[PDB]
Amino acid sequence: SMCLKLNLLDHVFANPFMNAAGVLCSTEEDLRCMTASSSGALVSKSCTSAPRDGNPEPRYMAFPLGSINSMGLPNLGFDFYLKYASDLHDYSKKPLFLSISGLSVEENVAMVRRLAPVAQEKGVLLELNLSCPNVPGKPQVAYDFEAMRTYLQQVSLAYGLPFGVKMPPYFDIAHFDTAAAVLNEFPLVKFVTCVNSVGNGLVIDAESESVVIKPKQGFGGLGGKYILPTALANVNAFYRRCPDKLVFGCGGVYSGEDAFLHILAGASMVQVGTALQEEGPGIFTRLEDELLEIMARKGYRTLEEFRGRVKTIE
Amino acid sequence: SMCLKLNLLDHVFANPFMNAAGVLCSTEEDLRCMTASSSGALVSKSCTSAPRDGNPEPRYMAFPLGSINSMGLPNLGFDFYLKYASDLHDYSKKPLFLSISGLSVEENVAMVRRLAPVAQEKGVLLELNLSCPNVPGKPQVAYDFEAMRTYLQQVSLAYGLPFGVKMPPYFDIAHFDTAAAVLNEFPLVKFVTCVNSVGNGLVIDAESESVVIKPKQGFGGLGGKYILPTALANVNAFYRRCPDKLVFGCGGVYSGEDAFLHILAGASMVQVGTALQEEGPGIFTRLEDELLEIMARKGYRTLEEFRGRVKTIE
Ligand SMILES: Cc1cc2nc3c(=O)[nH]c(=O)nc-3n(C[C@H](O)[C@H](O)[C@H](O)COP(=O)(O)O)c2cc1C
Ligand SMILES: Cc1cc2nc3c(=O)[nH]c(=O)nc-3n(C[C@H](O)[C@H](O)[C@H](O)COP(=O)(O)O)c2cc1C
Ligand SMILES: O=C(O)c1ccc2cc(CCCCc3c(C(=O)O)[nH]c(=O)[nH]c3=O)ccc2c1
Ligand SMILES: O=C(O)c1ccc2cc(CCCCc3c(C(=O)O)[nH]c(=O)[nH]c3=O)ccc2c1
Ligand SMILES: C[As](C)(=O)[O-]
Ligand SMILES: C[As](C)(=O)[O-]
Ligand SMILES: C[As](C)(=O)[O-]
Ligand SMILES: C[As](C)(=O)[O-]
Repeated sequence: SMCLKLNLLDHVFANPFMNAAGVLCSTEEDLRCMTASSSGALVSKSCTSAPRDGNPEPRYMAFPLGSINSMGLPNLGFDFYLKYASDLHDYSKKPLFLSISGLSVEENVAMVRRLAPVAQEKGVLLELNLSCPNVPGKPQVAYDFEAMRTYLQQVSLAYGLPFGVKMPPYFDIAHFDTAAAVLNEFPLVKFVTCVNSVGNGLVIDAESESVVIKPKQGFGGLGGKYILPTALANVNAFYRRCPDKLVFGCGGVYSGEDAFLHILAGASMVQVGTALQEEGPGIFTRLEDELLEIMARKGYRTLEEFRGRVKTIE
Repeated sequence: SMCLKLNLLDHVFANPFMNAAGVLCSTEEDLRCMTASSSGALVSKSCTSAPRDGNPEPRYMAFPLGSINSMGLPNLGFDFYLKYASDLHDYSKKPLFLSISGLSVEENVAMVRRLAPVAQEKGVLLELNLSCPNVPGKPQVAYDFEAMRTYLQQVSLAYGLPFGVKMPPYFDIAHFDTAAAVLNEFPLVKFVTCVNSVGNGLVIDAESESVVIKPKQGFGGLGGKYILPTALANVNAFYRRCPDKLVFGCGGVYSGEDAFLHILAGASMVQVGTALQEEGPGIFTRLEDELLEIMARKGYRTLEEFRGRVKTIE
């Protein structure tokens, strides 16, 4: 109660909230809007070496229970986000994370080598997106554990500084164990963000008998209400398996209560995607007020009092 | 004159609706209740060779958006379900499916060897559950493609008659492609039921700060509203990839509209889990009336006029 400020990764944050990568963070306008908001931090749109237009529209739709997207990695290119980080962002306002999602390991290594001096000079933080396009005959990198171990080996070497990793959801305990073990081989991986969208859902409109996004025959990643228990499970699974890392929660946050659950499950930062897309950046003042109210009601004065303290039965 | 009738797998169904395995189907009382209902078919609780008590309670909980469970395969044992199939079920009322979920390939083989003559004589239909664990610390069988191929080879050889398979959801296009390719190696796999519960979610209660089920530190499979776009994607993905098989839809059905979406995605039968657990078997008359109303509004007279006809954009 009182104030939500916290310290992590050799930075100070006013509160644990931030946007999820890809939401309100693609253009200079969007990054300035996130900076002006009451969020504790912001993350940039995942970038590639070159600018991309992304997929044809419609490519995002939202509904009462959440959203579906197949954006196709539309972004202004790494040079722009790096310039934002190195010249434009006002670090006095809040910390900045830069998300990178190159289409190959080599692309990622090349970007991280460029980011490193800006990281050292300005304190921009790297979130490596371990989600991928479809390559027939090949699953996304975080779903291929030896591939994942390679990327991280090369990035760690190339980058040489503390970073984090944006994960897709897993649905199987053995996968939790294997994925966490991979991540725990890398001491430079200081945070784990759980989760990216639940992959390849399909929303159909009954009146028109049609899928609602154009790309990929309507198939796209799900966010929002649909995915909150999945997200909670991933946050908690990695919190338990990676005691020497931070876990950032992402998925299904619409209220301070939802944020409270993510923090109980183990989240240090709490990222907001769908709900921010649909409500706008005003959501951050609401979420902070709601979280402080729940804390006050419960007698909690700090996040640390309850982070990771979800109770099990017997 | 509109009609919900189907004729598949050598059987006639009054309508496409049935329970999802595990819901209202464990005991003789359950089975007789499902038989008495308006459903077009029923499926028994997934069985093992020996009776099982399942996991400690609480092991199922439901909420406005769906359910979580870790039941632990509680069942009366194979001999009970076989007896029900052989001696007790009134086939004049509707078709019966028997679900099996042995804990090893050998257990499944033993069961289907003994089921075969009753399948031939009485027409009971086998649904093989491929979300069984096999070796603990390995993923569930359907998430291990080699194990899945082995189970299907062995069961095909032992059983020798058309059967179907119950699949977990997949979230990666590469997995849809691999999984369907595996299935398409087995000509006796005549139907594919998509989907089982979305694995290892975690529901947390904010007031008590506690998980809501006891087993597995609160981790369990998700059903209900959470999972409908995941279910639809899997139904459509297998419908497109397995043109010589039927697809049965399961997941997130609460209304005739939800059923209509399943059917547009490619579903033949439509199974009802969570919603049936919550509402009871009266749900089947409501689903039939609701589906018929949508069909009337659109001018459709039979299910075939729209099964699989979901539209894509462009
Ligand atoms: C429109 C849109 C674009 C996104 N783009 C990215 C991205 O560039 N990088 C990434 O890591 N995740 C991206 N995501 C995933 C979100 O960061 C987040 O993991 C997901 O939407 C789940 O959170 P939610 O339930 O709050 O929406 C995107 C999501 C949306 C809805
Ligand atoms: C209480 C409970 C028990 C279940 N037991 C089984 C089972 O024995 N075999 C099986 O194939 N699926 C089982 N399932 C999964 C359901 O058949 C179904 O695939 C899942 O609940 C998703 O459908 P829904 O959204 O309608 O709940 C069970 C589900 C619940 C809720
Ligand atoms: O040609 C296509 O249809 C297509 C479709 C999807 C593609 C996806 C990628 C990787 C997406 C990474 C960024 C991202 C996005 C996104 O930008 O679509 N959405 C999301 O929910 N999570 C993310 O991490 C990269 C290329 C893609 C290409
Ligand atoms: O006692 C054990 O060591 C033990 C052994 C094997 C176990 C196997 C399972 C698999 C559950 C299959 C049935 C099933 C269930 C279930 O009965 O829990 N729930 C669900 O959502 N889908 C299903 O398909 C679940 C729990 C199991 C526990
Ligand atoms: C707020 As926008 C269209 O740049 O994500
Ligand atoms: C157990 As207390 C003082 O947070 O209600
Ligand atoms: C209706 As029951 C407890 O046998 O699933
Ligand atoms: C024409 As067909 C339903 O047998 O693929």
